[PDB]
Amino acid sequence: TGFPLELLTRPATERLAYFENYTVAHPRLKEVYEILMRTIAEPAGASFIFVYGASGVGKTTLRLRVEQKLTELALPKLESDRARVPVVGIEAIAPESRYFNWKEYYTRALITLEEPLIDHKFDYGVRGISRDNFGKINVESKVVAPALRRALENALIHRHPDVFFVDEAQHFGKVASGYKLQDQLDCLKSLANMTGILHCLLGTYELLTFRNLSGQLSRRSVDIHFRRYCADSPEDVQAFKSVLLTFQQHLPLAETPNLVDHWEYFYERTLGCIGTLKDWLKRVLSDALDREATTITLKDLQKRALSVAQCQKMFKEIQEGERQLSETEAD
Amino acid sequence: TGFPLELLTRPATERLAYFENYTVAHPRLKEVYEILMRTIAEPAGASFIFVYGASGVGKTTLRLRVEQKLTELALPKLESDRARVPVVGIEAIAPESRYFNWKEYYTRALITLEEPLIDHKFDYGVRGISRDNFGKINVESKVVAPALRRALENALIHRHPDVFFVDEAQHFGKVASGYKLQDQLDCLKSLANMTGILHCLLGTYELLTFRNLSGQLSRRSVDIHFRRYCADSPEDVQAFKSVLLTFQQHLPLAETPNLVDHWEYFYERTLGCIGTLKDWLKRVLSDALDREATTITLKDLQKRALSVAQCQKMFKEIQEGERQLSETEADVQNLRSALGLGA
DNA sequence: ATGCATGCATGCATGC
DNA sequence: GCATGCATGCATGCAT
Ligand SMILES: Nc1ncnc2c1ncn2[C@@H]1O[C@H](COP(=O)(O)OP(=O)(O)NP(=O)(O)O)[C@@H](O)[C@H]1O
Ligand SMILES: Nc1ncnc2c1ncn2[C@@H]1O[C@H](COP(=O)(O)OP(=O)(O)NP(=O)(O)O)[C@@H](O)[C@H]1O
Ligand SMILES: [Mg+2]
Ligand SMILES: [Mg+2]
Repeated sequence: TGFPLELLTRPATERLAYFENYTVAHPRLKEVYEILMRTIAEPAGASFIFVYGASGVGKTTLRLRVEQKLTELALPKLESDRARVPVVGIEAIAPESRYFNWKEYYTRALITLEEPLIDHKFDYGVRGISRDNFGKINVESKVVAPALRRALENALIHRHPDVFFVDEAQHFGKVASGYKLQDQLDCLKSLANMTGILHCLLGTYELLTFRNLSGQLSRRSVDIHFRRYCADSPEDVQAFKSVLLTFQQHLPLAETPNLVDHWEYFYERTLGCIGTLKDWLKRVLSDALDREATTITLKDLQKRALSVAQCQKMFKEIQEGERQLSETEAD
Repeated sequence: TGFPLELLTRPATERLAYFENYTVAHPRLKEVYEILMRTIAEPAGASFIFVYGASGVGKTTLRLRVEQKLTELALPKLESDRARVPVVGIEAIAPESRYFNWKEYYTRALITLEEPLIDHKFDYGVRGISRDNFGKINVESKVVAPALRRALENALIHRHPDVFFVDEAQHFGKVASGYKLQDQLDCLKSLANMTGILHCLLGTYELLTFRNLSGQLSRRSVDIHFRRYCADSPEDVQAFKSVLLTFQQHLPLAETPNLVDHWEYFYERTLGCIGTLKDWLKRVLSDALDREATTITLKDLQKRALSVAQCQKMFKEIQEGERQLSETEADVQNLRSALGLGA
């Protein structure tokens, strides 16, 4: 059906905002979203759900779509119990020091599950941790790590989120030493087990080595490979062409540019990633709107495209990750 | 058009000040400035803008120009959006320790986001961060780094600056171990992604070690090469001739000396970085004004030029930078062939 | 006036 | 041995 035609009478800002809000439900995304939703609907005794994808494949967008859907689902049940929390999600902070700071992570976890109805669980065993003089929670600096962890466990078991999201969980990987890496993921696992809360990890292929330090991790968790569209298969090429056609039909410009015929050039840079493709089209459309142009030329794509040096490194990284996603059976 | 002739009646300080304030809009600076402007106007999820080039090329001047232009643009809307700070800029501190110190960086970042009017941002952090009844937002020493970072992010998301400027970005390369370099920029990437604030990083080619730290970071970054003029192409030589003619016209003196004739020497001891040429000309003009001479001689230019060893070292660094920064259609075809059929 | 909350002063393990 | 950060120790202030 394309974009609404009346947007052409609107200023450039409105049209640009429209494009950003508009979403493409591509089939790989639908598959991954459905799988993740179904796995959320039934833990099956697995403490972790790992969603690893090539950068730009839609990971964070997927995570967001999941929170919206679960909030829509949980609002009717939230009617009854105000205290219960639907979903908690936060990005893992990359540490500036040698290793991951779990203390700051616990503080930000407590901040994330902050509830306006604080009167339900105003005391987690706190040394002045609860909010005061401001809406935001004021965690006491001198509180030791185990006490903060206990308070976080109490808050989790009180609110009981359906699933706990860690955005860009590749950061957990940073650690001071090769042998000390074994402890982080297992500590997170212990926290998940005691709380009983389903934890989900989203990140790049960097966590793949962090993923399978032993077979126990594979046994106790579920893998969701957010695969990109691969030019090797004509199926993925056709899907990519369909996505390009949808973007051509939905970008707010007077004349729809023929993006489809330049699919090879788009793949060259995007590498089958829809998010990178969407970002590139947003760049080009913003350029055109600021020029008040009428159509998109290949020069427009070239001007805001990623440098071929960037694409080379990106392709090497994703190809290495995909090859790593080939562990064989012990049979 | 030349300098205002009335300046000749003014003292030497005014004559020098006019030339110091004088600016040249040479084409490559305009191209880079336009690209940076357009990228800032649309972050498009990109987390980093890497602007790098040789020493003396115009990068800091660009940082000041974009700051002023964005402030001017946002002022009419700043008349309604009081809490906003359009552009904030800070210079990375070269650390005395073997590794960069993030604590001082965060403290100076908060200091950079300062408004004598406390009303716009009444609360900045947990404790030990509020101002001491003065405009300066002094930070208590015992405040640990993670809480400091949290306060910085809470201040940033409230002020919501369009772009965060980190000048002289090469100091981020100071680290104790090799692959810890990934983690050094990963921290800033996490800050940018959490705060939703686009970071522009400016520095020399020493920062090229950051260029492909990771595929994620490669996607998140945009490269803007501040090209210095290369004598191998007659186009750059023509542009350099135009710049030299403009400087010859605009320097205040009794007569305009023929700087154009000595373009070979100027390129020899400037490597085509117009900032160094401007600075050298300012030095020579200052010498002339101190002598109150009517004209610039080649001897004056020689008296305060750069040493041949310095020029050789600069060229040796620039050659490595450009070699790292080169791309050919053969590389594109090689990439395409790996992907599938290549055209 | 007596226990408790907090802020500053040692202190130590780390880090080198 | 200096430099660094967290932790606690001591001490004072508070307030009921
Ligand atoms: N299928 C999609 N439909 C609509 N918007 C999308 C889609 N995929 C990506 N986007 C847009 O792209 C951005 C999020 O892309 P995202 O999935 O986070 O890429 P990403 O690689 O996961 N981010 P990161 O991994 O940290 O570099 C948002 O602006 C989304 O609107
Ligand atoms: N385009 C320009 N127009 C006018 N003056 C310029 C220009 N570029 C540089 N300059 C002059 O060069 C000096 C600043 O150059 P600058 O951009 O700071 O070089 P720089 O390499 O960034 N300094 P640094 O990086 O610390 O070595 C000032 O004296 C400016 O007047
Ligand atoms: Mg993402
Ligand atoms: Mg400079």
